[PDB]
Amino acid sequence: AKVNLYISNDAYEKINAIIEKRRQEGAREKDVSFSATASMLLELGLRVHEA
Amino acid sequence: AKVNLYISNDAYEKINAIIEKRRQEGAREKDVSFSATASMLLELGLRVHEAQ
Amino acid sequence: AKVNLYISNDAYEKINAIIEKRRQEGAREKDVSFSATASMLLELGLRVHEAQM
Amino acid sequence: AKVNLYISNDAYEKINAIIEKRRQEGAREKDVSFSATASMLLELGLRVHEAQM
Repeated sequence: AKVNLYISNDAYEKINAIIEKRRQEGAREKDVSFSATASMLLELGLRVHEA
Repeated sequence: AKVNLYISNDAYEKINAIIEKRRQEGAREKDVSFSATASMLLELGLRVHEAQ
Repeated sequence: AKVNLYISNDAYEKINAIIEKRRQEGAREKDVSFSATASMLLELGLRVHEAQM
Repeated sequence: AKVNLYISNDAYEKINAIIEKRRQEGAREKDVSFSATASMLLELGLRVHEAQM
């Protein structure tokens, strides 16, 4: 399914910092993405909520 | 910022179940939103990621 | 399964503070059990860790 | 501080699998013991619980 999220300025910067950190640790620019990262964080939120 | 995201059928269903539970607990449909629910779950997930 | 564990003083104090908060919210019995709360936290940490696997 | 926890058979099993996956991903024997992992998951769960707040 395709959904619109609306996130804070803070969350936007933090997700960008996650990606920058992965790159510094060796990920190629094309191997990481804002949207893949946001998916991973959405999944973490769902897991925590279900618990 | 708006983030348009493809999500799995699992997540879609799970977010829908959450909305449904809230409605069953008394929430008005007008104060309920897929987008709002998912957005808050992402903000939570970011805090959880920082906790790791 | 019953599990014996030594945790940090800081974690111990934090779990004690969670229980005292609940107590002030009118919680009783299992809702204020140290053991039961610690078990729920261990399960929570497990569900989280599983997301990266 | 010493704690006594009840955990489900399912939870207990999952901890073992963590142990195994670690010993296959840059870790050694004796280390990644059950307790160390359990304790790590409990303190994670505590930090996760502080994040829900």
